[PDB]
Amino acid sequence: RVWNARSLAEALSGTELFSSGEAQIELIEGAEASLYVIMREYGDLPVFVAPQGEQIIVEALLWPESDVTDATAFNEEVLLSRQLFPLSSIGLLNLERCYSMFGALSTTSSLASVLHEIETLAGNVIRATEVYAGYLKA
Amino acid sequence: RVWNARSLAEALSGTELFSSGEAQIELIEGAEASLYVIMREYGDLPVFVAPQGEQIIVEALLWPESDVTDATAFNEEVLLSRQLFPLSSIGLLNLERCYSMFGALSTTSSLASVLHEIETLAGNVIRATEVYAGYLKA
Repeated sequence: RVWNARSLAEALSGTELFSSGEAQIELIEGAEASLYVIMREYGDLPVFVAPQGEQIIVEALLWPESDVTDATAFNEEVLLSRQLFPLSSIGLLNLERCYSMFGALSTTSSLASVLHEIETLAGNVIRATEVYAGYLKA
Repeated sequence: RVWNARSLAEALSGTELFSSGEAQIELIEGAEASLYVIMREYGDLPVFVAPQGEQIIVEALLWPESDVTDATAFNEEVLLSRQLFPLSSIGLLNLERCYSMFGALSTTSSLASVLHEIETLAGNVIRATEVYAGYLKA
């Protein structure tokens, strides 16, 4: 009737991307489980997958705020270039502050939609470093 | 086999929100059509709905960049508060620069998902003025 970390992890495990080992599930058992996806073909990029009532959040880390030469100019450029990355947008997090790439989809989206979002966010993260490299230090 | 402005406008027209007059379709005929949704219950807030290959874009205007007291501080706050608005994120556009609220969903999403995104984005726009008012001039 709606996704939870456990049910979503099971569904994802049965897809080709995971059955083939190109990605793997890391479900953290606890009070309420936390789902992580490791994109093996993106250098083991970990992706956080969390249902949250009004949306399913899919998030990955970009680079620390310290790696940005001009945070002021980069912030404005981020808001001007939403078009650059389909289905996901860049954010700022706290622990040192880090730039993230998050996607959001309906709490009742299909498995294919959730899968597509994860795959797209991973590709977007690599694309961010490729299209924003000029703003980085080294 | 995938949404276009015309087919999406037809589907939306048959939903309760539009059959009741609480929202209405404004499809601009031309070379390739452009779809707009007027949220009558949000002060006739116009919403742009456009399919674009890798995503369906849903966008509305927030306020001109001139209405923001400290664009530098507001930009950083926007990136820190993604959680504030589910399913949509804030951006910057050009004609004078204006702050926008855009949502993105799969090119094959269900009508209910597209409808939910539009409704949520409208509510988010009102919420943005309510939660960010301190950053505005008057």
